[PDB]
Amino acid sequence: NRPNRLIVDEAINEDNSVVSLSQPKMDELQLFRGDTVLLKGKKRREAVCIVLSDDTCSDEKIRMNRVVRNNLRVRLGDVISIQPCPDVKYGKRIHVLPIDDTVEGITGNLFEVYLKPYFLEAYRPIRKGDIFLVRGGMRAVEFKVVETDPSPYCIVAPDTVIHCEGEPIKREDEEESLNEVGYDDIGGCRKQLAQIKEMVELPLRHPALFKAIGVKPPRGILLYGPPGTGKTLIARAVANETGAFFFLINGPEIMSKLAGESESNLRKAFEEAEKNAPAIIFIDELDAIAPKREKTHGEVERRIVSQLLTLMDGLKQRAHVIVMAATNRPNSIDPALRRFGRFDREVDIGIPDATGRLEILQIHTKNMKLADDVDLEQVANETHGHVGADLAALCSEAALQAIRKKMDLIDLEDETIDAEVMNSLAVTMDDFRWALSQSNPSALRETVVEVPQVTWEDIGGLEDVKRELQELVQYPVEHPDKFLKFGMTPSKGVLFYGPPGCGKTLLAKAIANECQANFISIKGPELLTMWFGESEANVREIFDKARQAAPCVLFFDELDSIAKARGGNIGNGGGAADRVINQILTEMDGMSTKKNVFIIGATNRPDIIDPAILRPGRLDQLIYIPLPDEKSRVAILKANLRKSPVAKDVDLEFLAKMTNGFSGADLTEICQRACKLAIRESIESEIVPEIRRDHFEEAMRFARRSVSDNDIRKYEMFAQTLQQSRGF
Amino acid sequence: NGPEIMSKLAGESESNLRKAFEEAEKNAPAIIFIDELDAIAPKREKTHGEVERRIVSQLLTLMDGLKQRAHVIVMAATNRPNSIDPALRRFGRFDREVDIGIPDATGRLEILQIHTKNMKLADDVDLEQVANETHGHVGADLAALCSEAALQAIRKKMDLIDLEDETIDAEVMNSLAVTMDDFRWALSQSNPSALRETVVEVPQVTWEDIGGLEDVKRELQELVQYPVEHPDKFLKFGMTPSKGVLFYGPPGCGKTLLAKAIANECQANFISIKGPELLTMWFGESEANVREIFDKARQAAPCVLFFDELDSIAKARGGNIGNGGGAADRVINQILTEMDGMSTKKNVFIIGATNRPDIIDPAILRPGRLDQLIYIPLPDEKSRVAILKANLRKSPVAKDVDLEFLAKMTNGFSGADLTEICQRACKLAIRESIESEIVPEIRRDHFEEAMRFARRSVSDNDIRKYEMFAQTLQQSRGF
Ligand SMILES: Nc1ncnc2c1ncn2[C@@H]1O[C@H](COP(=O)(O)OP(=O)(O)OP(O)(O)=S)[C@@H](O)[C@H]1O
Ligand SMILES: Nc1ncnc2c1ncn2[C@@H]1O[C@H](COP(=O)(O)OP(=O)(O)OP(O)(O)=S)[C@@H](O)[C@H]1O
Ligand SMILES: Nc1ncnc2c1ncn2[C@@H]1O[C@H](COP(=O)(O)OP(=O)(O)OP(O)(O)=S)[C@@H](O)[C@H]1O
Ligand SMILES: [Mg+2]
Ligand SMILES: [Mg+2]
Ligand SMILES: [Mg+2]
Repeated sequence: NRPNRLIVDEAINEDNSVVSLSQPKMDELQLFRGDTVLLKGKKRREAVCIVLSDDTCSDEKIRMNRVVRNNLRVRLGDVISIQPCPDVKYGKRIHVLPIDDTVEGITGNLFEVYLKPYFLEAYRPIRKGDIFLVRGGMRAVEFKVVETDPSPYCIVAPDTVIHCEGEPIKREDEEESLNEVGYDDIGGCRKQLAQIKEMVELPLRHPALFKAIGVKPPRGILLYGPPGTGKTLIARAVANETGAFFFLINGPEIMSKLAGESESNLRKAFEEAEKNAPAIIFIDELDAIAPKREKTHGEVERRIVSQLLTLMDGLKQRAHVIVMAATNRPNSIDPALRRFGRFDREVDIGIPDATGRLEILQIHTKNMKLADDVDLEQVANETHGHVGADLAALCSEAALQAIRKKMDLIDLEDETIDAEVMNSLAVTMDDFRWALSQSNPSALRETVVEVPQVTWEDIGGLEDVKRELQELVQYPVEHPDKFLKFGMTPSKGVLFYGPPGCGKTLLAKAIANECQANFISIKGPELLTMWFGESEANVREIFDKARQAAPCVLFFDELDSIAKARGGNIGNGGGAADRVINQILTEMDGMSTKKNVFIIGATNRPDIIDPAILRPGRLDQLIYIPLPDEKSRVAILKANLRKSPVAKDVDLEFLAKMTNGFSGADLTEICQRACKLAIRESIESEIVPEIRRDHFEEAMRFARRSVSDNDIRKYEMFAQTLQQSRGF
Repeated sequence: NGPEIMSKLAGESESNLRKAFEEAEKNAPAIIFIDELDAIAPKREKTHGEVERRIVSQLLTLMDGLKQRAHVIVMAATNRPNSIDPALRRFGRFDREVDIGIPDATGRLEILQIHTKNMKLADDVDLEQVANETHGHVGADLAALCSEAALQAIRKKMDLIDLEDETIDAEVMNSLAVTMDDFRWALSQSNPSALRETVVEVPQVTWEDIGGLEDVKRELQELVQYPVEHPDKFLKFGMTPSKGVLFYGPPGCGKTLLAKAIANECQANFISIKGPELLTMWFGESEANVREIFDKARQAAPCVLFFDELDSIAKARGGNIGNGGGAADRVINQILTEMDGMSTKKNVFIIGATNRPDIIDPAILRPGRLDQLIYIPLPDEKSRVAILKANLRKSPVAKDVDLEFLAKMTNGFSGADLTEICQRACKLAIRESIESEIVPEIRRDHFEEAMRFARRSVSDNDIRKYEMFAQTLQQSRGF
């Protein structure tokens, strides 16, 4: 019915007004690639734009830029009306004006810096009263045409003239300031944003329908994660991207008040939220006001917690009020809040990965002007423990370093500097390198949940175990139909055992990568150092974090360190299977099979592994990784020498047949030593850039075997008899 | 409401409690419900403000001043019963305690029906399957799951059908139906709250899931079913039934399955406490949780309390000798105390299982604690056929598969080993199907290939040692 209603969501083209459609859509509306289109919105106002031909987006969804959502007064998920007008329209005179909210502190002719390299070679349309934003001069200005030839009858053409005024127009309250945070201002959290949208937009955008349908809304969203991960940013963006009244409660600000006055503040907050339409209450830093009532001193604090619980419980569905809260210490929150009816939805705003932090870097540098040598992808790769706040600080420091080299070379001593020199200020990759040099990552200690970068190509040989890992991991998650047809429940666990340096860690990471599943690595020393504080909840938290990351692989590396805590099965006579390992067994037994969490254990001490690991249902797929044979050694050398300029005379299979008892680590050490000899040769010759046959000969001269023949025999013995182990 | 009372100022919450009790006494037979009792009445030893202690004392005074003539019944709800001040749980204040435990599969199916009765479900919706697939869910979790499935159904109908009307009519609401895929999606995104909680239920495994072991099945029937089904014979002959059984033998021979199956046949509640669970609850030095296990078994009578993987417990300090000190410590002494402190007339039966009879501490084996020593050996040739048949019930096995051929080709294999063989053959069949897609019957060739890599999980020396302990384990104690 009425094939002209289009559903609106956030766009993917990071530019000015360019709408994107789906495969049935350009055929249904018979519109071409570079077509001028007219968009019709609510409140009797219009927008003219350019279509973008997209097919692999969805079945029916248009993609709308935040620049032109405000031109139509339409928000996310709203319905829009469209009308193709494939007529070329050229404007003669456009009377254009800035706004005195984003142009303060900037003087001169802002057109030669903003509107010149934004108009030409674009051919974009302009309508009456359109607020379009141009980024430049390490800042962003939204801009307003106020007078021109009849609307729209305007696209960007060279015959369109420009004129400087210097008189910005005041911003009325009818339109929303684009400088405010939106969904385009968050990077690295799209799954979490998707969950937040699914929980929030329907109750708020459609309150009457939701109330009439009589179903429970999620009213207890609790955002949590490490500090500086965008929790406040996400909450304020969700507030802005919906037409919901937003009341903010600050933990410290509430607790700074006198006794009996903070309770009044909470009551007034909830009363105002109930009064003012669908609304969002955001309690930032919830742990400030609501710590655990068992661990707290003053009775005023306990009254605060009880008052918050009462207000949460007295929140009815008829109120159409959604309460979000943010805390970076979710375990310090009083448990009564995290129950049903108060805070039942929990969203983990985790540390961004490499792609996510690259997106954050782009979001923070979009206003900045970067030199051509700036590789934001490289910066994202080189930043590991950084969070969104860390990346914003890094970008700010790089910008300030660039300024420091331009405030002295160019005397910027003028009181209010113009943009004619601000564009000349550019941030080089060296500035980013310097900023990265002086930067303290906050989330270094945090566990990493990401898809690892290592592929099968980084692993030499081991084809059989690659196939077995594929069958054990990929097939249950890719073809559940076969498993349910044949009735067999997939095994949830694999134990890697064998001599050291044979690729046990690489195999787990690579099988994580091929499935494109999240990977969590918990090393034995990490467990033994978290447990020394007698914190039984952190090992539980590891399995919890793996649960929300499904499909995920939970890899316990270096189990030998765990099994060597008290020596082993005998050890001092008492069992080294204690502390964490019993809790690990309990967590393995307490996780459902239908969950896509796969557990992999690795150890190079199969003698002292406790039998309870090997029980069916915990880790019963015993995979033995042996020393590489002659062909696997060639493969390992090829994999390790991918990044090095190896000379053509190097005979890799000669090295493979000259190394017999060497592991993958030993061959990597040989390659590293030969590369280091090449580096030394280059250094000496400076006072050639190809690692040669002679370097490998010299490295092989000092090459050493890290696995004994007795060790090989014992590993082969355990390779045959480790299923027995348990029992005696 | 606990928090609502505690949110008031000092001296005003006491007034609220007094007014509540006065109104209840005034208005006929009445019920006072104190929701979240732990909010207002924590342990007076562990509390800070004197206002809170006055609140607790006022509640105690009001409970004690409640006369029979008042016809007032006070109910209270708490999810932390052990945090309640002990003075409240005594006679005259709160003497009746009801444990609203986690629902089982049938109960959670009933909850799903109660929450979906208003909803319109498609014909593919199998609420029984959803109940089976939800384990740690409680009634609130199931209500949330149903609500999320309904909202997922709406999301696929608010866009396909423009429901943009302000007040939608029912002529299209009926057209909105919740499919089994919506329930599957909701179950995919759902966090069960009671995953860590102990499960008290009748297990699903029957005798048909166990191959062979007919003699131990009969012995378990005599030990468990007869005392609870025919007490008259036992009182006629004057013998008190033994309250305990210890399962010992090589690993993977069905010790867990036997306990669960004997629980199922009696239709009795089953509680499984594994050794690692005990060793991880005890690391917090919580001596009350192991007591709580026996308590929970007491209200679940007739119940079977199964302690699985006692080898892990006995390996905490190595064993009887171990490091020289005794590995019988921590939980095991409290387990012995709890076993000795439970009345015989209670229908709680205790079963222990271990595959390390060498390091089991003798105090377990004392008459009155676990004196029925049942040895589960490796399956023999016919029991292997039975085990293979039991494991292949759910798989489409081809007719050419010779099960007794596999049984006679496997000699030292346990039930776990045969299950591993079946799983490997099934996985080869899955691989064949995957390859052929780019037939739906596990064949003789698959079993041949699986048997090619089949492995024996019990050594001949282990078999000899288990046979030695099968004959001499009653001795054990003494030296
Ligand atoms: N994911 C992100 N995407 C973009 N910018 C981000 C992101 N995370 C943080 N930032 C930036 O870093 C700033 C840090 O503020 P927030 O992360 O919102 O504070 P927070 O997340 O509540 O952490 P707290 O308050 O210290 S516990 C934000 O204002 C953004 O400028
Ligand atoms: N099959 C292999 N192919 C390529 N490189 C390998 C291989 N095996 C080992 N290496 C190298 O040796 C390093 C150690 O590999 P790991 O996966 O950690 O092996 P491991 O079995 O965990 O033994 P350790 O204790 O980690 S040295 C890798 O980072 C590689 O540089
Ligand atoms: N008699 C049997 N009949 C059928 N399946 C069996 C039998 N014995 C063992 N199995 C299989 O092996 C698995 C383990 O059985 P359990 O009852 O756990 O034996 P167990 O003596 O407790 O030894 P573990 O330590 O649990 S492997 C079961 O889940 C079945 O798949
Ligand atoms: Mg914040
Ligand atoms: Mg490693
Ligand atoms: Mg078992």
